[PDB]
Amino acid sequence: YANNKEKEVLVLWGVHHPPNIGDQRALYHKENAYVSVVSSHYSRKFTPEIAKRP
Amino acid sequence: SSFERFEIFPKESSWPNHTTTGVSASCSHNGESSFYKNLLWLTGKNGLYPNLSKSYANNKEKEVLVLWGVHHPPNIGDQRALYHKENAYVSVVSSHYSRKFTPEIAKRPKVRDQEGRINYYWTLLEPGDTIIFEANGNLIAPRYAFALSRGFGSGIINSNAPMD
Repeated sequence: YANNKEKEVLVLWGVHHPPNIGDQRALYHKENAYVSVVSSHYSRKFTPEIAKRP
Repeated sequence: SSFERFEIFPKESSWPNHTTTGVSASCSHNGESSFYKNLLWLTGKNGLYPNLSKSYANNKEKEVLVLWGVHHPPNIGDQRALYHKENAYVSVVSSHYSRKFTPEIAKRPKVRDQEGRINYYWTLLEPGDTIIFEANGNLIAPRYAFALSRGFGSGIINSNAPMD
C-alpha cells in the first residue's frame, strides 16, 4: 500500500497464535510460519509461538 | 502492607522425573556450594528431561509474585549433559502474560568464576488467573512465591544509617 493520501495512515493488523500444532496445519497448512510487515521506516518479523494457554 | 512466603511448586513432588539437587559454586554458603532458596535448578535425571507443565491458580485473593529463571550454558557441551537437548525453550504463559525464552548459548567472560548466565524473570499473577510453566530444559523452577498487598507511593533509600 502506498500513502498517496498526503496524510498519516493508521493501518492495524494482527498475528494469530493457535493453541496447538493441530490448529496450525488445518488453518494455514504450515507448521513454521512468519509474517513480514515492512515499510520504508519500519520492520518486524513475527515468529508465531504456539502454546496451550488458559 | 501484608506479605507472606509460600511454596508454590513443592521441591519434592513438583519434579518427580527431574533433578532438583543442582547447586552453584558461585552461590556459596559457608564453604559449601548452594543456590537460591526460593528458586530451583532443574537438571536432567536418569538421562532424560521430560516436557514439564505446571499450572498454579491464584486462589489466595491477592497478587502473587512468582519469579523464575532461564539458564544459558557457555557451550553446546553443557547443554546436552544437563538437559539432554540442544534446542531448548521455556513456555511461561498465563491468562494475561506470554513469553517464549529461546536459550542463546555463547562463551562469555568470567563473571564471578562463571561463563554461564541465568537470566531471571518475574511476573505477577492476578486472582482468577492461572499461570502455566512449560519447559524441556534450562528452567530455573520457582519454589517460593509470595502473596502481597500493594503499598502505592514509596521507594527505596540507600543508607548506612542505624535503626532505632
